[PDB]
Amino acid sequence: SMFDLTGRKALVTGATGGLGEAIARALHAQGAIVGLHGTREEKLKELAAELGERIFVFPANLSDREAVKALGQKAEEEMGGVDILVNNAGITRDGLFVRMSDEDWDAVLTVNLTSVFNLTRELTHPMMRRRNGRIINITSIVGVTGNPGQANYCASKAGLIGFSKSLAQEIASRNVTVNCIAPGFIESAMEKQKDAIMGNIPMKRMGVGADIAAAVVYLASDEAAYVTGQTLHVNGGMAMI
Amino acid sequence: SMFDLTGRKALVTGATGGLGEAIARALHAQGAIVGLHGTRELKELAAELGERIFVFPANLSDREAVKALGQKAEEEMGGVDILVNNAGITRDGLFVRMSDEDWDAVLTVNLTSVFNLTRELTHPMMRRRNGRIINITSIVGVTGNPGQANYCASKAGLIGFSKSLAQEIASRNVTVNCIAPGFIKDAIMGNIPMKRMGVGADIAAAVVYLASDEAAYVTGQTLHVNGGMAMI
Amino acid sequence: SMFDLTGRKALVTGATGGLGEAIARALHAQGAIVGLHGTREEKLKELAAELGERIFVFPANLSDREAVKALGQKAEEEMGGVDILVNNAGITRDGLFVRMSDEDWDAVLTVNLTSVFNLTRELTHPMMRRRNGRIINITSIVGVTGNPGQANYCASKAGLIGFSKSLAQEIASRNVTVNCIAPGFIEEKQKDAIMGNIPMKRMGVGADIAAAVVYLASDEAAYVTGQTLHVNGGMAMI
Amino acid sequence: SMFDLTGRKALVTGATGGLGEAIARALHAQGAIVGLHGTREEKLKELAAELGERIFVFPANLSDREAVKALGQKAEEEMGGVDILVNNAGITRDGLFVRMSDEDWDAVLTVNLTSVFNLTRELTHPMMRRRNGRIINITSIVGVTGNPGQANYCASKAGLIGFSKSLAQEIASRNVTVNCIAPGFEKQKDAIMGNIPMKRMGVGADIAAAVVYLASDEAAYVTGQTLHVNGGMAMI
Repeated sequence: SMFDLTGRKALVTGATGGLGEAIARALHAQGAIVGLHGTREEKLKELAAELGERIFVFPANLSDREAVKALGQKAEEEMGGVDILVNNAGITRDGLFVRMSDEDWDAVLTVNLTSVFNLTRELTHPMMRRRNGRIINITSIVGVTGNPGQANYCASKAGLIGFSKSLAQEIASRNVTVNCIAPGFIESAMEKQKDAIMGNIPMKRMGVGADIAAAVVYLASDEAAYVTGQTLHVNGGMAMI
Repeated sequence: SMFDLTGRKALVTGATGGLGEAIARALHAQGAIVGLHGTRELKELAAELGERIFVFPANLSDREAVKALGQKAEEEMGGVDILVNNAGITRDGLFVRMSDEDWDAVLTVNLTSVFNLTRELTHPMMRRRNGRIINITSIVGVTGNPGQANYCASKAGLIGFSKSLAQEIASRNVTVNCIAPGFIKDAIMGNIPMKRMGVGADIAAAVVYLASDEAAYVTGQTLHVNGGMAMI
Repeated sequence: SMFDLTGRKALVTGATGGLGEAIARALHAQGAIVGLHGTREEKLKELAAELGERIFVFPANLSDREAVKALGQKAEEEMGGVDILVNNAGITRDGLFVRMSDEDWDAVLTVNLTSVFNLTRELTHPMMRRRNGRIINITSIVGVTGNPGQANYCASKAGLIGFSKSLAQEIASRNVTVNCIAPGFIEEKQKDAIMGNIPMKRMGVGADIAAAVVYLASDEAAYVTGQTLHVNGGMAMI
Repeated sequence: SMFDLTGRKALVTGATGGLGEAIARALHAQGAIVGLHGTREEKLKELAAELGERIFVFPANLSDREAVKALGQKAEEEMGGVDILVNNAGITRDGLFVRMSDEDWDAVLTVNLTSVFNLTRELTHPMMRRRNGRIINITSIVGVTGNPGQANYCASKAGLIGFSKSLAQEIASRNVTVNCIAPGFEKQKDAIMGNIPMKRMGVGADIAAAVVYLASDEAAYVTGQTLHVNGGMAMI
């Protein structure tokens, strides 16, 4: 049946977060074997035990290049081949540019971009070897439009898209796809503040985690074998590309 | 269970060949009741899929026939939930040599019949608080392409039209979204990183995605399904 | 000097309107011979008389295909060949889609999209033979973003970008570029909702568009084709 | 004369390479006081000696965070306020993704992106205080289209646009614009060619004019954009 993912192996980073949890759940529901990454192991084994079978758990700190490298090799080995890498984990250090410290720029780049670079590198050669794979990168509406307060975040998320494009071209012949999803504003750790944003969402409501989760399922499906290099916007029409 | 359209009523224009037919098949496979538009007897496709099918011939060049088309499908299906604007033509050739007819014609089908048909179905979808409009544009609407000044206009305008309508009817839970097929000769293969032509099923799948309840929060967008030929 | 336009011949459509006159003045001041299109010929003469030397007057109703063809021909012959075409005139028939008329769609389509086609068709061949030319199309922010109550306008301004892209690819080799400019909002509940979305917090003036025309029309922009220049206060960032 | 820059103070990074030089020339021919950054000092003093006066020379190693900051401080002080910053210098560490080392990523991001962060952070506040500024970032078509062999570069160049959009939104009301130019541009040099409608390579002056346009008073209503100068290779 359509969009089936039975037997497919997925690794989802930031899998205890709002979106990562939701994505993990959806992959599982479609029959995937799901590896869940997180910073805290306790929160992870908790999502595990709740989903039942076909779950692996991989704690690691994404700041830490060497743990990211290990995260890759672990997943690939325990899972017996990762078919689906979802790069969802990502941090913020918001503030005005003219007050923005090196440490706030660095941390965001090294997490949102370079840990994506190293994890993806651990898993792409294997995927290519197998002639099958999906690399799905959670960017943000903000990487396309820009946003005040987030010079670092927007850079990291626009860059994520252009990394995605370059890789996609390079590995398309080997039946491995790479695509981005761009969430608008989604219910999470987050009234005037809120009203200003809602006035630009034509659909006049916030997003939910299922909205991103289902876009992941779509892109990871066989049926999406011919989509690579693209950015799928999920945002109630907040920005229309 | 995921991406289930059982009981939802969909109209696909240009359902007789190529993408329309593949789109219609996937809609059918997912439970939808599928109204089949085409220019010519179509009765064959109807007979292949059997149950949950309607047949609506019309000439899309005839604004009157497009109005009736929409009034008829709305009426006989008990309300269209999914409109797929698929049908479209080309009158290719260099800009210098391009007839007023070749311009007029392409715009009349690819743009204005879409204006008209959609206008027929939008209010009813609004009043039901539910609706999908999915428009098949083209890679060439975004990239431009020689020999196709008229086509590219129509396809580019199709996107533009969709965004604006997307903003108006969002609060009534009707989405509107484009799908940009790629190519669907080794000059063409050269520029496709995936080194294959697309097939109908690749576009039909994207239709189902966008048409699904799970895409309620997607609107105003263009989904490129193109082997990586142009990356936006 | 740079961005010098002396010796060049321009036709500007809707030259009497806000963007058109600004566009005309800036081309003129940069040395160009400008042909002013409009519908109300008496408004053309007023502009001419103010501007003096290096001016032609070409009244024409752009809703009239025949007149659009004749307009091209007359500008081509009388000006001694047109070097720069600025497709600027364009109408609105605003309103909610579900209320929109057959005539409300077709009239925007035929002015904003097909008269551009015919006019441009009239002058490209000449520019191709001379192996030098500039087609410059005034699109709009909303053609890229979309905007409610403007499904017809948005279709026409997105299509015009698509129009330009295809044409740009055809004639690039014969040194005629074709580009679009996308103005944002240009010169009290409606107003300041718009203003709330412009980070620069001011409206745009005709001179902001006029400068982008001069930039694209210049020899210095020979390697620019098929593009869209946004001049919008940072309202939309492409 | 339209697009006059007389008295405006500009700082150009990578001013010895092809693009940087043409940019420097065009700013200086349009009346601007131009400070020339470059890795190699010999070529700077050469180019500085060639153009009249209204030239300052500041060598710096952009891989060195502290030298980046010192470049900014020195250009702000020695020219008594920079008006126009052209972030042009960038590097490549090309190679297939699957063989790309930690350093080939790291070196590409530190220069093309994070040294741009620093430099720009050194000068924007001063610009905002003076109610006037131009930030002009040289990105690349590849940042938009993507390109095999250039995963690191594509990331940095894409990142560069995103950063520009964000900073542009923050400071627009202060009359400082921030914009990107995207240039396009063995003999499978002929494969690139066929894909260019204009059937021609980019030269420096094509990019140099786009900079003068964006640096002008006339481009004051333009902020947060990417100007493609690529002969139709990609049409956005």
